[PDB]
Amino acid sequence: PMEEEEVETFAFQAEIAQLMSLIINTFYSNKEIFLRELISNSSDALDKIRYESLTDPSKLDSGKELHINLIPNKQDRTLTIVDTGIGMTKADLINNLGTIAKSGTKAFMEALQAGADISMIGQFGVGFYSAYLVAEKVTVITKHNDDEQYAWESSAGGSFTVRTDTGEPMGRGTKVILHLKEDQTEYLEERRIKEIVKKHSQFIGYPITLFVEKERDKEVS
Ligand SMILES: CC(C)c1cc(C(=O)N2Cc3ccc(CN4CCN(C)CC4)cc3C2)c(O)cc1O
Repeated sequence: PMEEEEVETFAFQAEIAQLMSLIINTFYSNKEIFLRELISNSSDALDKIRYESLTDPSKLDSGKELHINLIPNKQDRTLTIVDTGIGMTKADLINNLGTIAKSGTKAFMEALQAGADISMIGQFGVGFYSAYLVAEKVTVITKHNDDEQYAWESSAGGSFTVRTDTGEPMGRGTKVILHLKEDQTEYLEERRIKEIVKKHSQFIGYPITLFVEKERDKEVS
């Protein structure tokens, strides 16, 4: 008791659940495209707030800088992507992250079943789920103007939660935290991240900064 937090439990829409189970339980080569999908989503969100701001500068009250940060953390085997885009409302999380059918799900599963490369995922409108190629749990923290901050979370298994987040306030935008699987820690390495960004995500119209830890003082190693 004491403190109270709204936390809502949802089932993924049946075909989304079937897709996630394929993604997780089937071997697929060329998983590095998960990063491309995340950066694409950030870029679209950033485009949206920039566009709205042409007409209403006040929409930038919550964060004037439009950018993306990539944060690998070897301490807890996470890779976080943060952007200062338009963010999502509660309904946007619920609609976009699982509760309803997505047009391309079935066809995408049929393509995978035929041997398509996982890279096609983005075209089918289910790109977010590529996170599950590398992560056993994904947390999405989001904040849209005129709404409160929310945190979506799922370790697959057919369920996800949406909670009102009173933690680290983001101002405005989305932060995706990938808890990487043991056989996917390569994505924590600066060398690998740089390689995949150069390969798949060139000319993103916003600065991308990689946070690195290379100067830690020995006295606090
Ligand atoms: C977790 C994924 C999905 C993700 C989302 C965002 C984010 O906050 N977004 C807000 C937003 C607004 C517009 C668009 C462009 N399209 C999307 C499809 N829609 C039906 C029409 C508008 C995209 C987004 C994504 C994010 O910043 C990063 C993420 O990884």
